[PDB]
Amino acid sequence: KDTIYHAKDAVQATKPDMRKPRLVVFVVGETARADHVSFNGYERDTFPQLAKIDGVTNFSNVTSCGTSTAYSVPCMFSYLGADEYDVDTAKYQENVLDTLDRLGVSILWRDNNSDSKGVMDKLPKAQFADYKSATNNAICNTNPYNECRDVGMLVGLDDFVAANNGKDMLIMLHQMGNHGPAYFKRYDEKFAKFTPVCEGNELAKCEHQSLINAYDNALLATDDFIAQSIQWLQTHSNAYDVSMLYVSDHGESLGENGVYLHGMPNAFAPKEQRSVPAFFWTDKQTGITPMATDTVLTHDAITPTLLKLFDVTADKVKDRTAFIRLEHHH
Ligand SMILES: [Zn+2]
Repeated sequence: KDTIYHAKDAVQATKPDMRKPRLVVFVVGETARADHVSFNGYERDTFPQLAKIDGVTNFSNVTSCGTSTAYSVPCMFSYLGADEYDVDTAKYQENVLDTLDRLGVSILWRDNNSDSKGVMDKLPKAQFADYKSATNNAICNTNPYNECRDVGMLVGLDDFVAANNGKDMLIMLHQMGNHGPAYFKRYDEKFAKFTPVCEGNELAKCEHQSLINAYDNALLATDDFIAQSIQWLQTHSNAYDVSMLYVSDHGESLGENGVYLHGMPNAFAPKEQRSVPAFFWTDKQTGITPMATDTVLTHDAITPTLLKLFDVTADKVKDRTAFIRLEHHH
């Protein structure tokens, strides 16, 4: 059925022929809990590599719109926001990627998780790529599970940049991340830092600490992946204004009250399934300023953040809080 406009008024204020083109990576995370992030108070150093990079802002109060991939991911790109979002018609609404594409931003979505849950469906098929495949993903033979790794989504991104030379570009990288129940499969051996590790599929039967250890090892691999995504962006910082946004789709229960995994209806899902990390990084020269770390934020902040990163105004989100500020220091 027809696309419902939400941002027919949208205007891009500046074009990449008159200022530096902009190149952004949005890491769409998976199953990561805010309270297992070092920066949020967790006693283990689960993000050591991000800790070494200047310009990373950690957001300590971010709540997901839902508890599953199918519910959260479309809402993350929505104009409706969590309070009026309808998962069953999301696919036919104009979303933020539709707006950016029709204003001239080149969109790419690589997926090592599942798929875009309808978000990419109106855009050309070539702009979505399945990186769960060992033909597309060159980093699947580093572990005994033969599991394709998130970092494999960075291979060959330079081909995309070259094919879109001088244009604005937004690249979504959809992580496997911390998906369970088999946390121990989610990371290569170099990240097996917390030990012993639950390597059984029935989580209630593992010793609790061993379950936490596997989960935290998987976060170390995500810390690595985000750090390498920033390092990749940094190779383009002379020609492009580069930024990286990370937000997880939802959190995870880890045995509290005997609850495991996620997906529970929002009305009674525990807070562990809704409190998510978010990080924002930008190069010094972009002029983008992050919001305060402790801003009360939700998935509703993503769409206005993506629009602002490309200098796009849309009436529908004019009052929303974003991850980045409206005011610019000169
Ligand atoms: Zn998920």
